[PDB]
Amino acid sequence: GETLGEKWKARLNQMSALEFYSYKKSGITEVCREEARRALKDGVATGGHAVSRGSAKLRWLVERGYLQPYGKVVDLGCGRGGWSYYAATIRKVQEVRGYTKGGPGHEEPMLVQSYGWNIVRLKSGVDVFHMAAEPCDTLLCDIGESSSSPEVEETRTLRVLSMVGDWLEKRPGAFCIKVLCPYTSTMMETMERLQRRHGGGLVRVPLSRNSTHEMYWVSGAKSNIIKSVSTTSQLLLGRMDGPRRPVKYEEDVNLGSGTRA
Ligand SMILES: C[S@@+](CC[C@H](N)C(=O)[O-])C[C@H]1O[C@@H](n2cnc3c(N)ncnc32)[C@H](O)[C@@H]1O
Repeated sequence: GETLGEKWKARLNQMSALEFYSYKKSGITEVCREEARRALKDGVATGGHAVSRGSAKLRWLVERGYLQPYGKVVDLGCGRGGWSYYAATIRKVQEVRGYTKGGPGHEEPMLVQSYGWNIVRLKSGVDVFHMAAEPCDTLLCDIGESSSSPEVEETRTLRVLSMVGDWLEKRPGAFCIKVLCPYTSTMMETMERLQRRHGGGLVRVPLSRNSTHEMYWVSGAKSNIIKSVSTTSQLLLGRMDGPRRPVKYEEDVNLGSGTRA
């Protein structure tokens, strides 16, 4: 039958514009980047500003031990490079290689001089679905385009997991993989089978908007799949019910500046 997340998705799609706008950010955490945007647009590269919202996302996981990056970091779907630049500041990290689609209507890699920028190399014009897996120590992937269709979201997620599968054959010790749609029955079953092989678990990052059920498959988690997904689904459902809570604003990550080693 219908899962809680599938219930959540249907209710989400049935919302008026007003109810949706009121819900999307109710009680969530958010980093304010109006300062970062301005400096970056002005061409400031040494201010320690993150290139995107994603640095704070990855930081939330790493700070809590859900992820311990090290060695060669591969960042699939790196966009502007928020995850790559953050990882560059982590001690045991020696190399960062990001790959992203780029092109019209898609984020291009950004060049800044935040701490450890010298071990970072970002590559645009790359379809990771066409890229052969390589050796890596830490595997990051943040691919998963949202959609109103639960069918599309499900299919898109399982295609990413199929693609990530080949990279996981190389046994990275650490990983962080975005799972756009983890709430269907098939998806929970799939993740369980992936867990008993590769380990890790699903984690909800509070910086995510309420309008998405995205969770992150991280090597440092050890929780039950169904229980973790169900808990998140209930939270998102609960927030649809009143009251509208304000956004918990935090200050964005600062990544310092200068070269490493
Ligand atoms: C949600 S963004 C995450 C960016 C990054 N995590 C950050 O902190 O800035 C995902 C990125 O993956 C890229 N992407 C989506 N599909 C891709 C594909 N098939 N191959 C390469 N990149 C892809 C998109 O262009 C998008 O910029």
